Amino acid sequence: QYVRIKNWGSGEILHDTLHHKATSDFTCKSKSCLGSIMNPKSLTRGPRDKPTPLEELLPHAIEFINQYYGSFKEAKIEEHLARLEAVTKEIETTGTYQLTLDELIFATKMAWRNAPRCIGRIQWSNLQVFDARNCSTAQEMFQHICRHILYATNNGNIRSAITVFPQRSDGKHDFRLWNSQLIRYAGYQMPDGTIRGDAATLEFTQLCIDLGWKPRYGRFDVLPLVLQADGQDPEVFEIPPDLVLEVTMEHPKYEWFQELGLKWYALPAVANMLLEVGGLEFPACPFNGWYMGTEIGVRDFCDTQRYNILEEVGRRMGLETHTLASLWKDRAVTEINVAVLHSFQKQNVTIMDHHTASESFMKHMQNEYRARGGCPADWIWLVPPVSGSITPVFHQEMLNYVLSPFYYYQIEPWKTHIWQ
Amino acid sequence: QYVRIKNWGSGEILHDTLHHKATSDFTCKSKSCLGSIMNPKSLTRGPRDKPTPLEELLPHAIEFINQYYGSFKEAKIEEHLARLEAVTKEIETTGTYQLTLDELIFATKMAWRNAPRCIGRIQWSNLQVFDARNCSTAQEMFQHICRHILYATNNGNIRSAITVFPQRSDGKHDFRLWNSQLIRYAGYQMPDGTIRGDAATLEFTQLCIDLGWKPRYGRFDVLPLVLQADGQDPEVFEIPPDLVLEVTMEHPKYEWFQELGLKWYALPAVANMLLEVGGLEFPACPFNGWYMGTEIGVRDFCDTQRYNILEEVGRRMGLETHTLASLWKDRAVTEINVAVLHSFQKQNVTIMDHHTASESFMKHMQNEYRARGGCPADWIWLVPPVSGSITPVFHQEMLNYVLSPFYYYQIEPWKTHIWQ
Ligand code: HEM
Ligand code: HEM
Ligand SMILES: C[C@H](O)[C@H](O)[C@H]1CNC2=NC(N)=NC(=O)C2=N1
Ligand SMILES: C[C@H](O)[C@H](O)[C@H]1CNC2=NC(N)=NC(=O)C2=N1
Ligand SMILES: N=C(NO)NCCC[C@H](N)C(=O)O
Ligand SMILES: N=C(NO)NCCC[C@H](N)C(=O)O
Ligand SMILES: [Zn+2]
Repeated sequence: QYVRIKNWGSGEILHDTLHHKATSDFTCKSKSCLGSIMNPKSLTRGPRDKPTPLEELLPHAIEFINQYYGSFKEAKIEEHLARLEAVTKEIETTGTYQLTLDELIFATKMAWRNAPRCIGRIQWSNLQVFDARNCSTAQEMFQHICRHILYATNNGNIRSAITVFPQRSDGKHDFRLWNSQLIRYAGYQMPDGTIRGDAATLEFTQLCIDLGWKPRYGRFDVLPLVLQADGQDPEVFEIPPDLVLEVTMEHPKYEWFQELGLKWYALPAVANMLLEVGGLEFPACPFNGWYMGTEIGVRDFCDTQRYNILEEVGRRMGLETHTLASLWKDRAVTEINVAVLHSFQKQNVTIMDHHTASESFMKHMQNEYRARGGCPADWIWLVPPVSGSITPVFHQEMLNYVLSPFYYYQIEPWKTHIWQ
Repeated sequence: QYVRIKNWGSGEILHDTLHHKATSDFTCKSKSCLGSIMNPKSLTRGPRDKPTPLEELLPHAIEFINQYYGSFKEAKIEEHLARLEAVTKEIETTGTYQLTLDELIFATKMAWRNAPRCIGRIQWSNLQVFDARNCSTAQEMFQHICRHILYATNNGNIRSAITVFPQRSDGKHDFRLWNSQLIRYAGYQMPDGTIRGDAATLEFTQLCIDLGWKPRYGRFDVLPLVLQADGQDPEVFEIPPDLVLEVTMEHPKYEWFQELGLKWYALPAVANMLLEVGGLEFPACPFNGWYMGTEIGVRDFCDTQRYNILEEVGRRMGLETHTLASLWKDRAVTEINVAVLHSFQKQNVTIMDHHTASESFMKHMQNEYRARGGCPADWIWLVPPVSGSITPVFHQEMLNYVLSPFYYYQIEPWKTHIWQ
């Protein structure tokens, strides 16, 4: 009937009905839970060689139209009926169909609403949609991407936005951004055995090199857009520095902090995901909301596989660096987080601390259960990388499932690409 | 064939073969992940009215004996064969069977090894086993429990231990400890609308009252053992104060910290779980290892549903208590954690910080994959309530599954008890 969910903090109880509408199989099995897996197939939508089977497309298309029309307060029945007819007619005449701008907007918001790994979902109804469904060249993609970066940025006062490129036709003409995110730093395997910049973008930095990119050998070298249009070989495009807004890090107390020469871009823009809606798939639809301090302060700066600044941030604080039990890492990371927050707040760049975000998400959950009887949620991703139980989301039991529309991962393009 | 697992910190990859031996269905479904659920049925072993069906018992029994005998370096084949025969003969003659002390020891260690929610598992081969399988009265249980508390405590130098009471016969003669843990503080719904002590033990404190316990109305009132033997009504037994070792909290800097009048018992002893092994079940088998600072500092002291000391610990630190973004909670909790650590370390009471534990568990995982091709792990429980990504376990993908022997939860006794 429904799954009983409890919040161990408030004692409140919710009943999940929404999970019943879940698509197909998920990450876990009958005798195992694999909720810990980063990139499971259930969260991935791969390549294709042929168009989508009509028998599969049609039902999916009708389901979406019924969802879309059952959305407004006083349902426009005559239009609802008319759209169902027009979409079917389009499918049997063209082998596919086009969404109305309105439906796209609904789709991108609902897919965001359906992102189980996003804590910012209370903002789901505030999203700018850029319709680049008529794009055809790499140069045009690059232009659309620039307009996105410029709009989203809004000179620090971040605005959530997404740009949709042409939907996958037969799978051999896919528009793809080879970048992880719109703005990302390079990583170099320097001569002295070390690694400069962002070690996460190592393999991709080389790819950019092999494609003729000019390695600036540094720590914060904004990588170039690697765009593939209409299935052609990817073209390298350098991002105009004027567009890339960064925030130099400075502690409100430790004046020695800026001597680290640390900064980070103000724009969190996922670039390699796929939007699935009503049987259609858009393999190129970069999007962004705003940052949560912990992503930068904790993950980007402190991960062993990323910048790895903990060792020296502890030293410069005078902490017992060679004694784990002293909890130095705990003291450092906290200061790096207030620095990140402080910095953004000083330079007027929108940001959100993990505590405030968790509280708003909790309110979002409540609004959601009351509204549609559920909220797909991935606890492992929703709970901040620090201050776990200090956060309200930690004490909230949740169900994780894939609905539709949805935002899927994709197989890295260089692994499946055709080199002509 | 096997599930591929990766550690995003080191880049290392492991192959899980162990999950194939998993018992039955787990928490999650085919289209949903419920790994976030605290007390799912898959982790619970309920009551019974009749003995265990022979057809079920026998295979389980044989599987365990084969596991046990396939354990020593140079297998004692003749004895292996002989035990298989003797156990079958015992099952068909008595309707059940008894484990040898050796098998019990192996069973309790393996079950611990199989606890997916325990980060301390590198210590799995160091465990004292108290055989109280011949116990028959509530008074005898109480005595055994006292000997356990005394041994485990060892005057601060904690030793892992478990005491096994009589196995479930027909299910109407169960030995059960109604307490959550051996040592636990009372919670009172005081006159002025507040709540004193440990709010988690509220409903149970009243139960103790209804049974004639003398409410001492305080904050750290060690609750009484509520023991049910041979299926009879539970008898109240007050724990001898001399046995209950506590640690008064004091910060190595903030001398005003002890003015809070804070302390906590040094003995983490789970009292209400059930041991399942070779088809048998022991519904009474309290156990303990040692504490991880975060359990006390973060959960016990800082949870909204527990002590809830954050508000004033922040105040006394001078932090911006009415501004979430200031990250005060982060600064406070860290100090409470070093206090807890410091205190235990000063009073010579064994304890472990979350960073050191995570590193040892990681080593345990490695030893385990190489040894038996896997390690059941619940990421959601294994990752500390603070410092998530600062910890190595956060970056380690893991599989969660139920093996055998195992430690199961049970339905709270007062909900199913027969009152004669
Ligand atoms: C309004 C501000 C928003 C905030 C603060 C926010 C915050 C976050 C955070 C903390 C994550 C985790 C990132 C990581 O750990 O790598 C995340 C993930 C995600 N967010 Fe949001 N988000 C916001 C807006 C959006 C928007 C506009 C969309 C899409 C329309 C979105 C889609 C997603 C998706 C699909 C993921 C998963 C990414 C992945 O799996 O790698 N978010 N978001
Ligand atoms: C040697 C020191 C040990 C340490 C530091 C350790 C630590 C921990 C921690 C942090 C938890 C989580 C507790 C909570 O969040 O409520 C836990 C859970 C658990 N541990 Fe260990 N442990 C140790 C020894 C043992 C032993 C001796 C056993 C059993 C023989 C054991 C069995 C378990 C089980 C089954 C759980 C799950 C409890 C539950 O689900 O509520 N541990 N342990
Ligand atoms: C192994 C484990 O799945 C990864 O380390 C996780 C855990 N949870 C996470 N949560 C979030 N928000 N981002 C992550 O990258 C992330 N990675
Ligand atoms: C809702 C969620 O399952 C609970 O808040 C969790 C999460 N992880 C946890 N981890 C540990 N170690 N102990 C817990 O009680 C705990 N509870
Ligand atoms: N807040 C968002 N989206 O709105 N984050 C998207 C992923 C960004 C990534 N975690 C980073 O730190 O770069
Ligand atoms: N470390 C252990 N076991 O060895 N903990 C068991 C649970 C104790 C519980 N988390 C508490 O803080 O009281
Ligand atoms: Zn699962």
